[PDB]
Amino acid sequence: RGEHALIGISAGNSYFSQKNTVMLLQWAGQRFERTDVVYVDTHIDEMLIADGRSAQEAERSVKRTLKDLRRRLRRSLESVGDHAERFRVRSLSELQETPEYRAVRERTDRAFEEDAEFATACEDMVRAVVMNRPGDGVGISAEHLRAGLNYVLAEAPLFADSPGVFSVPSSVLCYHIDTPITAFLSRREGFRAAEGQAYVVVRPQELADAA
Repeated sequence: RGEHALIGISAGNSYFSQKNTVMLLQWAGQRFERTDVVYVDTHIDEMLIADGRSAQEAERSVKRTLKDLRRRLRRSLESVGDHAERFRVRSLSELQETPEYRAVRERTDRAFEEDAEFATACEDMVRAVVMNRPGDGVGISAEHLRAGLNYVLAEAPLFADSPGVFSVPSSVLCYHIDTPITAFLSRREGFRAAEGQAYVVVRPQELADAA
């Protein structure tokens, strides 16, 4: 009955096992006319470099991480299967090529420079991304924050304006608790995401509860 859902899958987010992916896909497949699945493949290497890996190590790591993500996502779509084409699944890097994304990104970039609330909110999200990053790093530096900012600004068109990114009248961003987007969503209040933009918390036991 709903118009559009977005399921964003970060290489970090350990919620996205095959089991959890399948249930979420099924849940969305039942509730939404269209669903985009976007896996975030961009800017990860910069964070590994912040942590102190060489460029070559970081590109090797990212490649591997993304291979694992894609294989698992392919397995998840198989497990739903006989209408997997019901989902449009793209990398963020592919999405970034589209005019739809670019037009929105113009707007979010500008908002970040020009709107104090939005910038603080993004920055809070940056800290959540950093503080929750893969691997054995503990300390933050200016380089982590820069990496995180690049990462978060790339995502921002999707969390600010999915209607415009995906060309739909309304879009529900599905998120899990304790993820970096929840740091953006909690930041102090009169700013508004695009009309039609919504954010729906998905709790695995409520999924299983409904299915």
